[PDB]
Formats: sequence, structure tokens, C-alpha cells
Amino acid sequence: GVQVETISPGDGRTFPKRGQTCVVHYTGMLEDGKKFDSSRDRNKPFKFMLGKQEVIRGWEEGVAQMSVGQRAKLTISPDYAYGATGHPGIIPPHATLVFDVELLKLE
Ligand SMILES: CO[C@H]1C[C@@H]2CC[C@@H](C)[C@@](O)(O2)C(=O)C(=O)N2CCCC[C@H]2C(=O)O[C@H]([C@H](C)C[C@@H]2CC[C@@H](O)[C@H](OC)C2)C[C@@H](O)[C@H](C)/C=C(\C)[C@@H](O)[C@@H](OC)C(=O)[C@H](C)C[C@H](C)/C=C/C=C/C=C/1C
Repeated sequence: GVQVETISPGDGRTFPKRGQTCVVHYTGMLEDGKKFDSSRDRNKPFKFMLGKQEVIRGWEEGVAQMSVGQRAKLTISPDYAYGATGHPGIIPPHATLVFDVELLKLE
């Protein structure tokens, strides 16, 4: 599945409803700690709509339980991320992923 561990707390009240676009700052890395993607390094947040299957299952279930302002470590199982196929040339097969994600605001 997905494990959410809070790094920095949010308001504990404003959770993302379906329909809203979540605007977040993320850093994706493999189980060893090597980064593969980071919106922070680009200085440009990532916007996406929740509950439309836009993102991997770990995000769909993990980001849904975060509050606005919260920063969390999302440890995601390979069947909740890319799985056996992976994402060729970035994420290999059967890869546990770790996302440091911050829910900045909703639009
Ligand atoms: C320029 O950067 C890449 C992202 C890279 C690509 C490589 C990745 C390793 C990683 O580096 O992001 C990564 O960090 C990651 O793992 N992310 C990203 C952050 C959200 C969580 C997760 C992550 O789930 O991303 C997702 C899966 C890759 C594919 C999807 C997993 C669920 C599955 O149902 C989808 O089947 C169609 C495939 C990519 C998403 O971001 C983008 C926004 C969504 C899609 C490509 C599809 O939905 C697509 O459908 C037809 C759409 O509707 C979009 C809105 C259409 C539009 C024309 C194309 C947008 C493409 C944007 C590409 C971006 C932003």
C-alpha cells in the first residue's frame, strides 16, 4: 500500500475534495534515496486533479488524506506505483518509491 508519515503539519481540516486541483511540491526518490524527480528543484509546483486516475495509486490514496500546508513522506509499494513494467528508463520493475510531498493549496 502507501504509508503517510507527517514531516511538517497542515491545518488538519482542509482536505482535498474530488473536483479540486491539488497544487503540491514533491521530491520523488527510489528506496536507496537517489532522486529521480523534484518540482522543488525546478521551482515550479505540480498541479493535478484528484480521484480521476491521473496519478499512481499511492498518490491517489496518500495525497487524499493530507491537509493544506502539510508536508509528508509517502512510502509507496511497487503494486501501488508502477509495478512489474516500471516506467522504462526512470523507475525499474518492482520498485518501492518514496515521495516527499507538500500540499501547498487547492484551486
Ligand atoms: C514531464 O513530466 C511528466 C511526469 C513524469 C513522467 C515520469 C514519472 C516517473 C514522473 O517523473 O513524472 C513522476 O515523478 C511520477 O511518477 N508522477 C508525476 C507526478 C504525479 C504522480 C506520478 C504519476 O502518476 O504521473 C503520471 C504517470 C507517469 C502516468 C499515468 C499513471 C496513471 C494512469 O492511469 C495513466 O494512464 C493514462 C498514466 C503522469 C501524470 O503526471 C500526467 C499529468 C498524466 C498523464 C500522462 C495521463 O493521465 C494522461 O492520460 C491520457 C492525461 O490525462 C494528461 C493530463 C494528458 C496530457 C496531454 C499529458 C500530460 C503529461 C504530463 C507529463 C508529466 C507531467
